[PDB]
Amino acid sequence: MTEYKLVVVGAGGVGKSALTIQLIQNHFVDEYDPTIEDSYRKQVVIDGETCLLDILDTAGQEEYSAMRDQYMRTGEGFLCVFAINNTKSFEDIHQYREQIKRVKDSDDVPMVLVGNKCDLAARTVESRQAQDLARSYGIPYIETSAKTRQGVEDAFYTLVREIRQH
Ligand SMILES: Nc1nc2c(ncn2[C@@H]2O[C@H](COP(=O)(O)OP(=O)(O)NP(=O)(O)O)[C@@H](O)[C@H]2O)c(=O)[nH]1
Ligand SMILES: O[C@@H]1CO[C@@H]2OCC[C@@H]21
Ligand SMILES: O[C@@H]1CO[C@@H]2OCC[C@@H]21
Ligand SMILES: [Ca+2]
Ligand SMILES: [Ca+2]
Ligand SMILES: [Mg+2]
Repeated sequence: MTEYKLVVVGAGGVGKSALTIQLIQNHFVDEYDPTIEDSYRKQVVIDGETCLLDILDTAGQEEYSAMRDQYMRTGEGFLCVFAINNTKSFEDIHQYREQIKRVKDSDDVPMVLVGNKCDLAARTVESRQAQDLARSYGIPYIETSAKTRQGVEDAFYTLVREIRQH
């Protein structure tokens, strides 16, 4: 079996769980229950390949983030998520990327930058800004809405396609 281990990281509240639950379970989580560490598994066909996705949904709240680094170690690719209406979460991305590089002991780790909540209009991070950040990291930028499902499959499948290039 072909298994891809994906890890979703980013600031508290950006929509990591809502994204993962939309992908796996096809509904939108409206309430906010902070995550400690949850895992999901699903068999899917991606570009003609039957594979198993193992997705680790991590804590964004500092308080709930005990041993996050330990969980992240096994990850093969990382979704670095911020929210387009949360400037601080975007500024935080650098820190999440650095943590990933530390945990993996590599500067060559498959990643995708994700700007979530694109259904909302209080945008404070413009597409071009996020494109520029992604470009500096050598990775794709994709916008998503866990609410409408826009971009969700694309974000996760793009991460698999990045893992395949490494
Ligand atoms: N409009 C809109 N709301 C969203 C979107 N994604 C998440 N939300 C909302 O944002 C809140 C937080 O989402 P959640 O997925 O719990 O965030 P998280 O990043 O997993 N948080 P934590 O790090 O604490 O576990 C919830 O109220 C959820 O409905 C989105 O794409 N659009
Ligand atoms: O800030 C609180 C916690 O995260 C949610 O994202 C939108 C605002 C809510
Ligand atoms: O119905 C729309 C799409 O899904 C969201 O759940 C709450 C209502 C929103
Ligand atoms: Ca719901
Ligand atoms: Ca290390
Ligand atoms: Mg969560």
